[PDB]
Amino acid sequence: VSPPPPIADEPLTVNTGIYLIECYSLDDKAETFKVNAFLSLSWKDRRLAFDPVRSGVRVKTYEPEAIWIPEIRFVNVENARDADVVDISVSPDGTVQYLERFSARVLSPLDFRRYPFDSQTLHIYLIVRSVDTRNIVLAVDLEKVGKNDDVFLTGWDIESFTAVVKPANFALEDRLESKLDYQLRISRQYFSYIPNIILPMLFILFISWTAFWSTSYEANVTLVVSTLIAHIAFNILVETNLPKTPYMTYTGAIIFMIYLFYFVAVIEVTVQHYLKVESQPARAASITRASRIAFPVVFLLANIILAFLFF
Amino acid sequence: VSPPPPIADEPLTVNTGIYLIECYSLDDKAETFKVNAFLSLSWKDRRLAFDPVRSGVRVKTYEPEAIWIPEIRFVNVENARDADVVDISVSPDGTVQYLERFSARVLSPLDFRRYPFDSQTLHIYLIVRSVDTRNIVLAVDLEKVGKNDDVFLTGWDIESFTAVVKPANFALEDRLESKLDYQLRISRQYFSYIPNIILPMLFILFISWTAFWSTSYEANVTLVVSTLIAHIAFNILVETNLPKTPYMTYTGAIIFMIYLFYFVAVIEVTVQHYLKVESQPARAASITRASRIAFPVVFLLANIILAFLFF
Amino acid sequence: VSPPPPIADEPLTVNTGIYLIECYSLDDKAETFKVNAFLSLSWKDRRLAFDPVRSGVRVKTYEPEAIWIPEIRFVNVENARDADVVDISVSPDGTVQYLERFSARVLSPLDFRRYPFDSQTLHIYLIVRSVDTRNIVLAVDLEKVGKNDDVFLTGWDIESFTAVVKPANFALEDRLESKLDYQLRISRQYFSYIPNIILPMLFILFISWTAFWSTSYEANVTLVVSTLIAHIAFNILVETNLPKTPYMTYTGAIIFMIYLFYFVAVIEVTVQHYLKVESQPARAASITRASRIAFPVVFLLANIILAFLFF
Amino acid sequence: VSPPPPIADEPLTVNTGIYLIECYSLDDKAETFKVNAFLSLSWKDRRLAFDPVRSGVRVKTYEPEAIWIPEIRFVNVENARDADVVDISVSPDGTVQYLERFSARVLSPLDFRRYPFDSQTLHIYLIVRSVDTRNIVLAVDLEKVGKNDDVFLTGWDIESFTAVVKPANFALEDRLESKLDYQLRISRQYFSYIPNIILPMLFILFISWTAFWSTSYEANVTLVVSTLIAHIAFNILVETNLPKTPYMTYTGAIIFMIYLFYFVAVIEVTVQHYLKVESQPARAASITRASRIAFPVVFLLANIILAFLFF
Amino acid sequence: VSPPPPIADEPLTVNTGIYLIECYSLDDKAETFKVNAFLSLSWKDRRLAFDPVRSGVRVKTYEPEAIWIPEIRFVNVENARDADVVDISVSPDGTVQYLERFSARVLSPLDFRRYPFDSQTLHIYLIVRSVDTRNIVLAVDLEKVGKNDDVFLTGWDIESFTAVVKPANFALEDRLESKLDYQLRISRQYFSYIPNIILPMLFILFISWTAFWSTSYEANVTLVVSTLIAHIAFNILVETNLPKTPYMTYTGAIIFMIYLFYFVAVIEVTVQHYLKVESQPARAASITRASRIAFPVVFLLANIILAFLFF
Ligand SMILES: CCCCCCCCCCCC(=O)OC[C@H](COP(=O)(O)OCC[N+](C)(C)C)OC(=O)CCCCCCCCCCC
Ligand SMILES: CCCCCCCCCCCC(=O)OC[C@H](COP(=O)(O)OCC[N+](C)(C)C)OC(=O)CCCCCCCCCCC
Ligand SMILES: CCCCCCCCCCCC(=O)OC[C@H](COP(=O)(O)OCC[N+](C)(C)C)OC(=O)CCCCCCCCCCC
Ligand SMILES: CCCCCCCCCCCC(=O)OC[C@H](COP(=O)(O)OCC[N+](C)(C)C)OC(=O)CCCCCCCCCCC
Ligand SMILES: CCCCCCCCCCCC(=O)OC[C@H](COP(=O)(O)OCC[N+](C)(C)C)OC(=O)CCCCCCCCCCC
Ligand SMILES: [Cl-]
Ligand SMILES: [Cl-]
Ligand SMILES: [Cl-]
Ligand SMILES: [Cl-]
Ligand SMILES: [Cl-]
Ligand SMILES: [Cl-]
Ligand SMILES: [Cl-]
Ligand code: NA
Ligand code: NA
Ligand code: NA
Ligand code: NA
Ligand code: NA
Ligand code: NA
Repeated sequence: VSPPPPIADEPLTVNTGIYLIECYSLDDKAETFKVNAFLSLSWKDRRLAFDPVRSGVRVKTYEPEAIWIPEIRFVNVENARDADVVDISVSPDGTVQYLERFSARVLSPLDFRRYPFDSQTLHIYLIVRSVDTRNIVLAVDLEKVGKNDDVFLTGWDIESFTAVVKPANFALEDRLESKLDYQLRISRQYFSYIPNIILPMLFILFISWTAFWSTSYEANVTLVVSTLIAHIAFNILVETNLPKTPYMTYTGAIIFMIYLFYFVAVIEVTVQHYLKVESQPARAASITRASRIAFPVVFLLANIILAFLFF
Repeated sequence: VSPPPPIADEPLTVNTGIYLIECYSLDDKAETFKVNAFLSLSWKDRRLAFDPVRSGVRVKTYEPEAIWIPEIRFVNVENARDADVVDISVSPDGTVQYLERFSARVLSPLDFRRYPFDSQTLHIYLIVRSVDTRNIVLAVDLEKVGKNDDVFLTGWDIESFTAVVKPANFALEDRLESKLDYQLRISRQYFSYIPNIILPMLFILFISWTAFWSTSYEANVTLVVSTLIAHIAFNILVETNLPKTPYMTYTGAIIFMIYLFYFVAVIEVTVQHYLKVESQPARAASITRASRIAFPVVFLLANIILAFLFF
Repeated sequence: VSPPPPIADEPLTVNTGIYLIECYSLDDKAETFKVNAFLSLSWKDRRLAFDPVRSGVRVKTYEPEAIWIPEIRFVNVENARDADVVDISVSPDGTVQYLERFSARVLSPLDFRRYPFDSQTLHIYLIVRSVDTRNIVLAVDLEKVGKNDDVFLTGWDIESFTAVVKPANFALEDRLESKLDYQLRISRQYFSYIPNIILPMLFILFISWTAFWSTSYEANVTLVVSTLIAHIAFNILVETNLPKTPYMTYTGAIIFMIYLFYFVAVIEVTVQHYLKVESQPARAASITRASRIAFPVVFLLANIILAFLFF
Repeated sequence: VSPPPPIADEPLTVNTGIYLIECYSLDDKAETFKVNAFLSLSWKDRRLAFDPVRSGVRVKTYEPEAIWIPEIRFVNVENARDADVVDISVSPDGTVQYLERFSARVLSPLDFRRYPFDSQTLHIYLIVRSVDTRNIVLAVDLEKVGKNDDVFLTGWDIESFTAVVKPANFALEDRLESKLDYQLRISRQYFSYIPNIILPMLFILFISWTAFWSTSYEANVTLVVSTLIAHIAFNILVETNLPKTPYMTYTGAIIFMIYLFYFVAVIEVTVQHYLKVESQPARAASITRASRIAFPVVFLLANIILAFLFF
Repeated sequence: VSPPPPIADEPLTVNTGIYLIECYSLDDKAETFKVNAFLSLSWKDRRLAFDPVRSGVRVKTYEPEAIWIPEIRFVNVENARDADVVDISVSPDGTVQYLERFSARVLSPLDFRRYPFDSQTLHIYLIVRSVDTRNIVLAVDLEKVGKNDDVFLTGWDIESFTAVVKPANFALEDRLESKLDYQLRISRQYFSYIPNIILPMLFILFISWTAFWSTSYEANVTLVVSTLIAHIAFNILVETNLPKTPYMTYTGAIIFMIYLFYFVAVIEVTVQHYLKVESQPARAASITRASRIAFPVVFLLANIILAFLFF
């Protein structure tokens, strides 16, 4: 078949909607998420008009091969969607109602700056390319945009699923292209990061600071070096959950900063021992007593500064 | 073809059944399981009625393209099911008997609160969408619901496979949708968690408590810090088997609590050494002797409280 | 087409065979294995009989769509097999000879009780469902059962590939079902477990026992705790190669038992130090000297008991 | 169909273009990247020429099976591309305009010599094989070569996407083959390697050098051995992100060199202790004081030499 | 269609060739490699002979469904190859020239005895099964066997790609089967194993031997136990890259042997301490001084013996 012809010189308007049935597998490293959803399409084809009184039916059903259907695609998908047509309904004035159920793997960039206390705006870009015979333009039918109440994205809270109603119409390779932006707003469930990463990392750091109440060099070296190794393990664990970024993340900044605290603690432990061996313990004692206050204080202030810069 | 027309104005009833052939790959992190099963369908199509005496046959066989078949889907699947039609049988009054064998990857949420002593209710949601010409509604044929005796789900015990007989009828995108809930009740085989995670974690903790029978600071620091690192390793091992949850799991709560015991043990070991160096060993000895009882007692009471809150 | 009609009221016999071309990817955790094989089928269809003298040919060739073929399936496969038809030959009396080459992923439970010195019986279950017009029953053509000499399953020795010649005929959803059991007997190549897991695990344990020839508490704590951590690493390594079982495996039992030896060694090291500090070294020396014999002796006896219970 | 015949002796020119829609999953170990793109093709088929006045349309649309289409393939892809035809447009003189959207996994070798400060030239090779009746040759339509502004390759900066306009025409198996080279120039975002690998590795190394301000052998052995183990962990982490190369990478060279510094530091710590026990501390003190300067100086010079040899 | 009939009792010869376009993903653990290649086939079908003068064409082109094509398969593939037909050419005497491009995952056993200084012979087995009407036999057209100059197999050097010209003809299920052996000779790039595994493993071993220049038991235990743990880490790293073998590999033998050196070093360190505590240091000093020479000497001799047995 070929596209419906214009009454005059108007573009063909294709009304769209996406209804989310499942959202799963938000992969942070790949910056992808999987979706299973209804895609609804609506347009006018006057060649399909009929008389209700005469035909004795308010609606006709067609198979996809029998009529013209716009080639709708997703911009930001790995591979073309897996689609199954559910229904095609034609009303007497030639208004087509198309419904498919599809699944796809979507590429959408994530901003990790405030990880694990981050929020994201996932995008699903709908697109249509114009044909020689006619310009095709997309619109949003808001009554056919939504999500099922049970849609859960493990490790995330789903805030809203809306569409930017005005398309981005632009030229690509001498044809018009009409693009819509469907936006899925989500926020990370930071809860588990507290007992599993943040608090264990703070406990080992505070354990290293017990060295400031000890004159045993051998024990101090064991305290600071062992805890540092445990800190390295947490640093490695965290970076396996995340892609490499051309910026610092909030957690990355704290993790990095804690290395400086371990480094300065080793210097203090070394300086303390060196003075004692040199028969200057009163001086070592001044440095050690100051360290007992300076370490937790500088750690608290540095964290207030970091929280301020990031939030 | 198109749907069978009503004798009057009754909905079309599609009777369903699921017979489980295989259940495998319950993935805790993804909250998925794979299934291989029979789907049986039954409905009345009077246009297919025939005379047995005349035709000389009690049953007719058809191919799926020759007749009308309801578009049955699963709600909570990653991709549409892989289905192969096994048989279509039509009796003289036009009763169709449909049988397919399918495989699918099912999304079903898991409650990890009592992990690894948890039970789950897996769901398989069957669905059909109504057409303009007719409301289509699902029912359960209980004689065609079951599972093969050999179905094993590795790491789990299978309790029951039943269906909620009344469908959930509701409107979605201006059509009626009829949804059935097939429920697979399972309970986790907690056995291996005992020798592999729980007991080793208790042994290292009890080893750290030997420090309460030692005056050697250097040895004490080695005992408590080394065992803490081993505890971190078990914490990391456990969290790799589990998704991130917006709540505490029973194992997660014990693991987290044990960190506090390691932390207080380091404080005690530090306080003991500090007093001895200050020439107050009699006092250090009072704190150490009290710790020998306080640590195991507070550990037992805290575990009784946790078990009570979770079970 | 439809099934060949009975001369009287006999079931249709479908003769089967499986010839293994490749066996690969025995996955212990998933309890699966991949197979690539010939499936041979044979049955009588009298409607296809012809005269050899008249037709001037001993055999006719058909394409699968031209004739009736039984719907043969595998019970214990993840997804339906990937099949390609190789040949269909019809002899003058209407005997059909069918040959396909297929690949499949097979689910088959493994018994890990004697791991890594275990043997297994893998199963491939062939099945056919009877039709309304005729009962279909399976049989084994032993001349068409075997395996190629080069079939290798990495990490395993292949003993035999046989079929249980009598089918399991039973009712499932009001039709007869005919099931055959093809059995692939294999035994694990335990060799590499010796230099890679078993001996290293014994070496570190024996290294911990050097503490029974040392009065240095600090050194003893370092010896027993460090080796225990290495033992934890081997425990974790082993459990990553295995699924979770509702029973103890032989290796699992030894690994678990070794923890008790580490635990008692820490107690001995603690008791030794405590007595020396209390000015009772003669007594500490009695416990230490007894431990030098008791530890290796109790370890040898406990291993004889375990080997007896498992083998 | 078969290829359009020559007016007189000339090869058939197929004009090509690639417009990149998505670039993702640059896998360093596999030396692959995934691409989603438009492929545009243009050629003259005079057998498809038509009269606009007669046919009643100015352009004709066809399906791929209705006309002759050149067999265009990619050289360096794992499997044949997943392609969906978007449009086939024929103008009155028989000029065909072909447009498909495809996705593919591309093999392209990477040079890791300057990792993680490396740049790469990824290739997509387009190819066509000549037929008996006609030589087919490829060209670039520069107006149809480009990339969307949002194309992001996580962990990389995209510099340019251009084509080498002259094809490589050559004989393979007695036929002409026409090959085009599309080049995607990228540079690695080295940023995250600094806080995550490089600085932590320098901190632990500098911590080992505190041993040059200590006379405690026991503490020195703990300092140098513990930090060496942490260095091994970083070496292992880095090599998991990279393939095995028959040459040294810049990071690999620094990592390897640091082992020599740990080795010499152990020798120094051993020599120091040996002299002190032999009652030669004045001499040990000379070696230790020299080491305080020699270690950081030789480390700085060796790094200047390495940076010079690699950049 | 059906096979070309014999002039007189001679088998049909199918000439073959394989031209390698890409070799990738040699997976050591799975013993697989991926290939992308041309498969060329040639045979005589006299029923397709034509007169060039009469027909006015020197060559005819066909589609695969229009003529008889031999069912060529690969023996040692996971799944059937992904093939696309490029060209079918028929010359006037009825000589068919067939060309396809395919991709496949190939199973080929690897000999790890001399890992990582090993060479391998990968096999691609081509096969054809005879039909009732005709015996079919394979041959090699050497002019159509080759590889593109750019074919690279990451981590390997490609030496040669040749075919064993004489087929292996044998009976399987009462038909003749004709099998060709295409051989891809490769040698491992051992380079990176030196700086990444071999040298680090030697450095830690030599570090443990510093204990022979120390009288400090506590420091000695730290030196030998810490390095042993690092050795365990390298053993685990190496075994993750390799399948389990029923024989010792060269690297495996060195790794295993090094454990014995660590074990004897612990005995020496224990014996040294025991004698010193017993007031027999002169004797301890004799054992320690002998160990300084014995350890490196026995290590050198044992490595010469191992290299001799393996190479
Ligand atoms: C990149 C960061 C560099 C870190 C440098 C930190 C030095 C701080 C000086 C402390 C002042 C003090 O109080 O002690 C300084 C003492 C010297 O003491 P003295 O002069 O002999 O005693 C006083 C005698 N009267 C009576 C004459 C006054 O030296 C030390 O303790 C040595 C320990 C520092 C070693 C850290 C090494 C890290 C290696 C990294 C190389 C890249
Ligand atoms: C986050 C939780 C913080 C933990 C604090 C624990 C308090 C324990 C008080 C001990 C009571 C006691 O028995 O002794 C108090 C002693 C001081 O002894 P004295 O009073 O000087 O002697 C009396 C002399 N006459 C009788 C002759 C006059 O202090 C200590 O041993 C210091 C060791 C504890 C340090 C723990 C460091 C933790 C770092 C983490 C920072 C975020
Ligand atoms: C879950 C299992 C727990 C295992 C307990 C092992 C008991 C061994 C007793 C040895 C008998 C002996 O000979 O010495 C017992 C000695 C006391 O010696 P005394 O009696 O004071 O001296 C005699 C003086 N006269 C003769 C002059 C009168 O105390 C110890 O050495 C204590 C060290 C062991 C502590 C282990 C703590 C583990 C914490 C884990 C908590 C769950
Ligand atoms: C593969 C690299 C091997 C490295 C060899 C390093 C040589 C050290 C020379 C320093 C100069 C010095 O001053 O000390 C050298 C001293 C001997 O001194 P002395 O003769 O007793 O002193 C003078 C006394 N008079 C004046 C009375 C005569 O021995 C040591 O400290 C021993 C420690 C080094 C052991 C390292 C073991 C490495 C094992 C690895 C096996 C492959
Ligand atoms: C699996 C392999 C087992 C390894 C055993 C090797 C023993 C070497 C003997 C050295 C000869 C020597 O010179 O010293 C022998 C000394 C005893 O000396 P003495 O007679 O009391 O002294 C002389 C006194 N006069 C002169 C006054 C008479 O014993 C030791 O130091 C003991 C330390 C070795 C313990 C190793 C434990 C490993 C546990 C594994 C158990 C399965
Ligand atoms: Cl799409
Ligand atoms: Cl479905
Ligand atoms: Cl099947
Ligand atoms: Cl392609
Ligand atoms: Cl194949
Ligand atoms: Cl034979
Ligand atoms: Cl034959
Ligand atoms: Na259409
Ligand atoms: Na220590
Ligand atoms: Na139908
Ligand atoms: Na058929
Ligand atoms: Na075509
Ligand atoms: Na054919």
